[PDB]
Amino acid sequence: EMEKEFEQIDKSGSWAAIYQDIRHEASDFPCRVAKLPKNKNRNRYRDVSPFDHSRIKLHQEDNDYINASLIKMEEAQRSYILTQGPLPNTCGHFWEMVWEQKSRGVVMLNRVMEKGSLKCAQYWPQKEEKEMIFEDTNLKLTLISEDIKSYYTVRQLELENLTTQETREILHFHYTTWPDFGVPESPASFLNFLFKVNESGSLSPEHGPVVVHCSAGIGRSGTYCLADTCLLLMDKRKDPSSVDIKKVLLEMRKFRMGLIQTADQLRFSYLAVIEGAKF
Ligand SMILES: O=C(O)C(=O)Nc1sc2c(c1C(=O)O)CCNC2
Ligand SMILES: [Cl-]
Ligand SMILES: [Cl-]
Ligand SMILES: [Cl-]
Ligand SMILES: [Cl-]
Repeated sequence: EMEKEFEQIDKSGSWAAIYQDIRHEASDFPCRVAKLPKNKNRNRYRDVSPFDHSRIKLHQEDNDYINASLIKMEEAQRSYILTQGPLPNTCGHFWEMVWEQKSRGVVMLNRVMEKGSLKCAQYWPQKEEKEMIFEDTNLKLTLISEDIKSYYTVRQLELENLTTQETREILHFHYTTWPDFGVPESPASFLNFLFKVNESGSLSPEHGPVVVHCSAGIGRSGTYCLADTCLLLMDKRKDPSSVDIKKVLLEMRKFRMGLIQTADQLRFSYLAVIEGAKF
């Protein structure tokens, strides 16, 4: 039933037109805090900002700002923190947000360098013996182990609040073959990765929201979250065929701008939802 619409859009070739409709209809809320002069160096892209109403606030006293938004999908009963790839000066902020929000999983959908440009700082340690200290936010981060698969990596990190010596296990779910402004190589590989995240226990109701990021926290991250939310809704509605992926995406865009950055990412989200609804 959802693939009938999909086949019609494909036959008509109207993915670009459907996508531009969504861009035209999407919410426009203020981002005054993100645009304050004092926050210029905390934003990776001048055209990608969190709305004031949904931005994550840091709890230490001098500047509360991070480029991160809480997406609260009330009907699907899931919230996500979508954020940009941290900058070299915001890695301490990133881990402070992870600590304060009680998240236990971080989903990374990009590589640190893509097409020869830096897209995200090296915000976690690559070597067990070379831990990272974030002196500004009083946190230490140690690589405990990595489970490296052919197209993604799952890392066990230990995040320690150096003030209290409390430690927490953070799982890092790193999708390494998703090109910027592009799509996964198959719905099956995307779905197997999504299922690994969802079965990991990182998304339990006793924990804070999962953190999802790409370079900007909108294109790949929006594609991931739209598919995950729509699959939750289909497993949750009495009538699963009533799930309208365009309506869901517009709902998500009330909480962060620009979610899904190409018409092919929109097409892929439909495809992943169709394939996953079967499995
Ligand atoms: O990383 C993503 O999937 C993503 O949305 N990236 C985005 S969105 C976006 C940019 C990028 C980028 O990576 O260059 C450049 C500035 N315009 C908006
Ligand atoms: Cl200012
Ligand atoms: Cl700060
Ligand atoms: Cl990388
Ligand atoms: Cl957009």
